[PDB]
Amino acid sequence: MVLSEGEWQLVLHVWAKVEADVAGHGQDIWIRLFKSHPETLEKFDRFKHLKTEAEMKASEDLKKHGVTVLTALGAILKKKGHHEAELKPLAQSHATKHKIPIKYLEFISEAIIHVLHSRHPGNFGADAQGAMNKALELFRKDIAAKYKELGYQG
Ligand code: HEM
Repeated sequence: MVLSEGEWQLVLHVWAKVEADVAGHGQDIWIRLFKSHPETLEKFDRFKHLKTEAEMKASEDLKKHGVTVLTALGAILKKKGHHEAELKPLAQSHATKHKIPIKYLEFISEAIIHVLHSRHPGNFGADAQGAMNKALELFRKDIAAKYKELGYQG
């Protein structure tokens, strides 16, 4: 797929608000994911033991990890499609070490969209959401392709 410059602009416009509080957005997203699709929490030997939302909120480790994830994703979005180098190390670890199915990347995509919709209604109307969804689909398609080359696909 290819986004237009206008679609990238909508994406990087909301993302700039997200970057006002990276750790707080990281928290909401992971907590949204873990509550909605609890099976995803099983992938983290680090976080598996967390029983409640209150425990998740209070985990300093989880908050650091959310900042690591959103900074990696932010660096990809700012490439505006030219993200091949960034994608390589991320595809290799998630396919080969962590073993994360494309399905789970769809689930977190959903969690990111939910959280931007709640926090940023003014900057996340239908068009901006359409553009963010396009950007994350692009991300998933390219990652899926890399999975396949690395011998995991799926
Ligand atoms: C927007 C999508 C994602 C991004 C950009 C991302 C990024 C990262 C980064 C940058 C790291 C640290 C370096 C590395 O191991 O590659 C990491 C580690 C990890 N990621 Fe992700 N990730 C994403 C989605 C997911 C999902 C959906 C799962 C599982 C449901 C997953 C599970 C893990 C695991 C298990 C680790 C290791 C955590 C640890 O013990 O430190 N990732 N991820």
